[PDB]
Amino acid sequence: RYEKIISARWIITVETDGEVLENHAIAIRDGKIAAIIPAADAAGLEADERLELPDHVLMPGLINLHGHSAMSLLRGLADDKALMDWLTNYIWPTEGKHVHDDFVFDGSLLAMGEMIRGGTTTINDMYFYNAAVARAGLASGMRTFVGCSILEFPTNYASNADDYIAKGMAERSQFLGEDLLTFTLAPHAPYTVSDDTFRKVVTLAEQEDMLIHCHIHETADEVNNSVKEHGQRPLARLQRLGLLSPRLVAAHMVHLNDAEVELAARHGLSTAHNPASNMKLASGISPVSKLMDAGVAVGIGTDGAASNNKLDMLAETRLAALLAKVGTLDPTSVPAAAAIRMATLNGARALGIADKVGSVKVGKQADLIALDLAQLETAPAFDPISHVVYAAGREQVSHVWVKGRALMRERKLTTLDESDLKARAGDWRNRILA
Amino acid sequence: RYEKIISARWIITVETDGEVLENHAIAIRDGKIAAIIPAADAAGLEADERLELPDHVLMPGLINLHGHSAMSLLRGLADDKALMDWLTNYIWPTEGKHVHDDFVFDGSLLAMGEMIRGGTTTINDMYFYNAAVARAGLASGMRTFVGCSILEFPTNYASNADDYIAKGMAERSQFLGEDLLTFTLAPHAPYTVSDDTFRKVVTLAEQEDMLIHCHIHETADEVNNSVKEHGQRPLARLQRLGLLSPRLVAAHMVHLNDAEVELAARHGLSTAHNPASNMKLASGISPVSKLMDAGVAVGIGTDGAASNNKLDMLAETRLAALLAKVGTLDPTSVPAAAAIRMATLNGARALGIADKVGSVKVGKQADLIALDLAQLETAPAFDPISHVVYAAGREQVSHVWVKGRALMRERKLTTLDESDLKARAGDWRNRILA
Ligand SMILES: O=c1[nH]cnc2c1ncn2[C@@H]1O[C@H](CO)[C@@H](O)[C@H]1O
Ligand SMILES: O=c1[nH]cnc2c1ncn2[C@@H]1O[C@H](CO)[C@@H](O)[C@H]1O
Ligand SMILES: O=c1[nH]cnc2c1ncn2[C@@H]1O[C@H](CO)[C@@H](O)[C@H]1O
Ligand SMILES: O=c1[nH]cnc2c1ncn2[C@@H]1O[C@H](CO)[C@@H](O)[C@H]1O
Ligand SMILES: [Cl-]
Ligand SMILES: [Cl-]
Repeated sequence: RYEKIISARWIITVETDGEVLENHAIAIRDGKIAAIIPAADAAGLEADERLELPDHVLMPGLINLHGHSAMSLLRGLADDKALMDWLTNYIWPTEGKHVHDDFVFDGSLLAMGEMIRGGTTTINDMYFYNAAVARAGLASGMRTFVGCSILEFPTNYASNADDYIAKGMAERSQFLGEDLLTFTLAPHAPYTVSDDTFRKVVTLAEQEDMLIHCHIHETADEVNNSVKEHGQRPLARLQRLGLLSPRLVAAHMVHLNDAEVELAARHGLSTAHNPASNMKLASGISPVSKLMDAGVAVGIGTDGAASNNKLDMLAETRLAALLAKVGTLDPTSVPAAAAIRMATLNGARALGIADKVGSVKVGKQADLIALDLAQLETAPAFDPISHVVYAAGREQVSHVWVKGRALMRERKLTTLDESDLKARAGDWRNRILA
Repeated sequence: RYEKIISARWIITVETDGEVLENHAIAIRDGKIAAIIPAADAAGLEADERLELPDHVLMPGLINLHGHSAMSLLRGLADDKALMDWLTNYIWPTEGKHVHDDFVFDGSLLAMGEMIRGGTTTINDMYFYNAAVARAGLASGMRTFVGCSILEFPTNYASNADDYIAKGMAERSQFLGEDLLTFTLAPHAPYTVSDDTFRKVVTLAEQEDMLIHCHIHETADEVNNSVKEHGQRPLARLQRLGLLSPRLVAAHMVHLNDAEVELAARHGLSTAHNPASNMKLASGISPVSKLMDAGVAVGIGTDGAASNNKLDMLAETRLAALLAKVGTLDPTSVPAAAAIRMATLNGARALGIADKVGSVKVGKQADLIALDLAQLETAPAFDPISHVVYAAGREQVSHVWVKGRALMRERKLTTLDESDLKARAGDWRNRILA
């Protein structure tokens, strides 16, 4: 028997741009999409649960390809600074004061509540105290990628690059065989990681078959300083070190010349486009249309809540579409169908799981969300693809499933206690202002 | 006796950047802010109504300085086109088919429901069938500026420029002595209005003491074509015609050289910055920091729902702050306090009513909104100014007052029927797709 049959007014499949099924239903078995049928054929089938969603659009869950989830606890603490000043003089000192297992667990949980509330099903995270992020991920039920940050300087978490690596690998070993939990290696950035450390990461990632998650080409200063310090721009350096390959998720990728776009395409890396953070830190505009035209998977992330300051993937996807048009002065850059692809299927491609999630397709896992379009904000309900990108908001997501399992139903969180999340945030407000 | 005393956790006054009152209350009498006192002193005072808003921020209502409200009915019908193509081949033909009194009334009402829901208290509108916009404005209770559009070409509404003017003035005469309703003259744009029509508008606006509301310098094509057709860029032409003065609200103002920034400052015009529409139509980035540094009142508008596609002033204000930083590559451009000023006090300045609304100040009219910050999206609650701009969403506005009168309470609309609005939208969906 089917576990669930969910019928909706619209289904955006993301299998082909523009494809929207009307009055169809999704049958779910063993956590996967087992059938996609006219809703009329669905009552004749048996199911453990049945759900009718009139005036709702069903679509793949949104994939946040770049977050620092625990930074939810620092929301609004460090505005109006460019990247290096922001890290050096505000973020790193605050992180030195407050970041331990407790912070990371509490902050990750808070972030996950906010993400589920806005229709995010997968988070590609990157932080410290990775066992705490993993624990939070198993608790929330989100599809979770835990990025083990690697730096050269000592922190409360680890004393040197080898220690970040050893601790990440030790923590990874405590969460083996978890279908929805995946550890990655996350060397922080070209300007905080040495050639030797990058080589160790390449070797380890290859041996253990892990993704590499790294902030790359975020600022002009990073790129220009790299030439001075390493003799070439960061991408060329990383190519020399062996880092560019399909396992690499390159966050930001704001400052690129045309040769670097082709380099990315040839090595089959993916990028995470984080428009709010790129604007807020005054980093610049990633040439996402050029990357996508070259065949590169460009997903979308939010970055952390201290440089956004939302974890809202619908808002982030709209912003990607708007910024692409203003940056190219071409109104046909990133149409709504492409933006949805960025927020879903391209994220899955980046994470090496596009055969598993990212579209509404029989055989794929049921990572799905439903948006209630019967609100003034999305009225009249003409084209749901257009509305999802340009009009709908995080507040309209009504239901969230990961592998067929409900994480939210009629905006009630089913795996996390929303009151508990608010209380942890209030605790941290007191502790940080202390 | 006070009509209302509203106590809140935070009050953002907008009287000085950064000023936030904690645990204070606003006493309202005769539609105006009569006192701002510590909340402890408030129970000792008598009031017809008392309201406690723990974890809420109270602030001035948001002022949408540029809308085409009835276009709510066209939401998502015309994406991925640049301005002239969009108007010529999509918008104007659709407007020729569907726009009459009924469309404008229904569409304005729908827009007003969405605007109130997101904390907008004043709308500077610009459309056709102005008596219908006026009627909708009196119904909703919003502070409403009705912009009587003037074009040269015949439409269902009017046959020539003189007819747009005569009809607007006739309709204005039916709504005299309304405190919350103000008619303006709205010549459409430099490229749709002749020198003779502009002169008639200058003369009429002076005689009747009316504001002038006009789309100016929206695109590079407009500015370059003006030189060919009129011998000078549009602002210089309008200066020659007498249009630049404090009564002018110049919408868009995207393509400006430094001489035009100073011209604007010298004539004391204001601009409406409409970032989503400027990005979506691929028009460009208005140099709002330069204008503001020169002393020009720069407010924020949404434009119409077919080029946004939201009427969300919180989202529009965040976008203004983000776009300013990425466009100048200066993270200190448009800090959150300045963005709030743009969305409130600068709108009031533009509309010539900054002595009346736009800040929380004794003697001013009680155009106020309350946002519930006790949500995951704005947790932890550190600085409410930062959160309002970078984290809070339209869904968190709980209460709206215009002149002390509640237009929304705990997200229930008090002057409009939300079900009726949804039904009109559904009616129009059917009629437009027919
Ligand atoms: O946009 C960013 N660029 C570079 N570093 C960042 C950004 N956001 C957060 N972090 C920092 O990266 C570390 C986790 O890998 C943390 O120190 C976090 O504060
Ligand atoms: O555009 C794509 N379509 C399908 N799969 C893709 C695409 N790009 C990368 N992959 C990757 O190919 C493998 C088999 O599906 C998976 O690793 C998937 O992520
Ligand atoms: O961003 C814009 N620029 C120019 N015209 C516009 C824009 N948005 C809507 N209209 C058009 O202006 C008229 C009302 O004055 C309407 O025809 C409307 O469709
Ligand atoms: O920065 C300002 N502060 C106060 N009033 C202003 C400002 N700019 C323009 N006005 C205008 O001056 C008159 C008296 O207050 C009003 O017309 C108001 O809108
Ligand atoms: Cl080195
Ligand atoms: Cl002329």
